[PDB]
Amino acid sequence: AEQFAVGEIITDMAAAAWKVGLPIGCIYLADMNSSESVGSDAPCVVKVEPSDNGPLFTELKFYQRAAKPEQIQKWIRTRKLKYLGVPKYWGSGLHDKNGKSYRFMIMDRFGSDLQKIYEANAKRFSRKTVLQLSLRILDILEYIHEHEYVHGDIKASNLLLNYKNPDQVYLVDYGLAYRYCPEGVHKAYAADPKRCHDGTIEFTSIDAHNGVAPSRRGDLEILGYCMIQWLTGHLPWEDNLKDPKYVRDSKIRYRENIASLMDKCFPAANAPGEIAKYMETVKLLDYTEKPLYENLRDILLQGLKAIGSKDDGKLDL
Ligand SMILES: CC(C)CCN1c2nc(Nc3cc(F)c(O)c(F)c3)ncc2N(C)C(=O)[C@@H]1C
Repeated sequence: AEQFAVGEIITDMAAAAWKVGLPIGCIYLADMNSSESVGSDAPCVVKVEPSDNGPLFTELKFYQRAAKPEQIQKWIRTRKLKYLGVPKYWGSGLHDKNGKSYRFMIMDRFGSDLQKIYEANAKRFSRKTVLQLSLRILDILEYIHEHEYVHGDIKASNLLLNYKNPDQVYLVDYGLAYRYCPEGVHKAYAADPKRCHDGTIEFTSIDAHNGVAPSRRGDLEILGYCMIQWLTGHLPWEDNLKDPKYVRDSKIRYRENIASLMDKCFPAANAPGEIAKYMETVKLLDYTEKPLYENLRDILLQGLKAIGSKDDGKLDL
């Protein structure tokens, strides 16, 4: 046992009290302070890292600037959404242990990640599941982009289900999130010297492959590769992950001819029409261009109509 003494009470910077539970890297179950011990049904998690941990500071800044409970609620009301998949930030603080300094952050507790469900379903999601997931991810992306951040690492292991509601998906991990537009000033098309990360090789954007800072189009492109991987179980460059030059070369060539990507990914003739249209729309985006999120959602909604369905918010997992 390190970091915390189990069952101990911790006080955040806003003087809110929390009790620490068992682990579930260094993440523990947590709940509001009370006479009860923290159980397995806990609604919160406490993430703890040394004070000098860069990703936890970055993540904390994202949450403090963009994921305040009320800030998310105002967006849900104005956009008439059922929910928003941005995890709620409950508080943070500093904790000293054995002469060492740590930073902690209280967040929403979630259920399983999509990567596990994906693997348990023989590495496939139905067209209904993919479209319903992507509509919710487009809601998240629009929100974080409108709050000056890009994620840069969208993937099934970073998508968590609501602990009590299996039809609500959340995008997590903002440790390597990037503030692309501080104070409304878009970053230039160049490398960010502070930024060292390039995302997950199989899903990362061409921009990240070219060593430039991630932008909005990059998040949309990553989602495009996720959709293909989910529908088919594969990506064309999957057996060459060790070589980034190869992966970038393939993505670049496939971006030039999306019909060829469709033919490679969906060998038996027809590919779902909305995927090619989505990729073609993302392809038209300039580096600093604001995406037209509603047109991207409209492309996906036509996918739901084609399969005799509608956006009823059912993930079908
Ligand atoms: C982020 C990955 C590593 C998920 C890790 N993760 C869980 N995370 C959360 N909430 C959570 C974790 C975070 F890091 C966050 O930034 C956040 F906003 C929310 N709930 C439940 C679990 N469960 C069941 C697990 O099995 C593991 C430990």
